Amino acid sequence: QSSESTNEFGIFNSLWFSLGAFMQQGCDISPRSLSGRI
Amino acid sequence: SESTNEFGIFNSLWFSLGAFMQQGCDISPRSLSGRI
Repeated sequence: QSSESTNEFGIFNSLWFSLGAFMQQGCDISPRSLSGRI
Repeated sequence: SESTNEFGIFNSLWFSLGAFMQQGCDISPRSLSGRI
């Protein structure tokens, strides 16, 4: 499905983007949708 | 060119947001004046 594989943020990836944000490193993934960027 | 740049307004507000909070953004400018 292209609709539910559009983003790569899984629940395990979302824990990882939040971890690098708190430890002040840059993860390779970055939010794209507007409410995802909020 | 115009289609090569990924910078819309909705990307440009996001690049200046990640630059200010120092997290770093995935996109980066490629033109000379974009890097200024």
